[PDB]
Amino acid sequence: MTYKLILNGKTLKGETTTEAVDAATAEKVFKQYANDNGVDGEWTYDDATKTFTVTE
Repeated sequence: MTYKLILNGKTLKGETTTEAVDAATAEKVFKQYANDNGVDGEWTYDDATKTFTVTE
């Protein structure tokens, strides 16, 4: 299934998508991806829209 991530960094703003067998895998992929971009904040997930949102 396709999961979408919205990035609301103070200076980093963007969005991206990825394929994952379930949301549990999305947490590891987006979390590592966000870490590689130096993004840390509160993580929220919407099962209805399968969209992960992180706010710094």
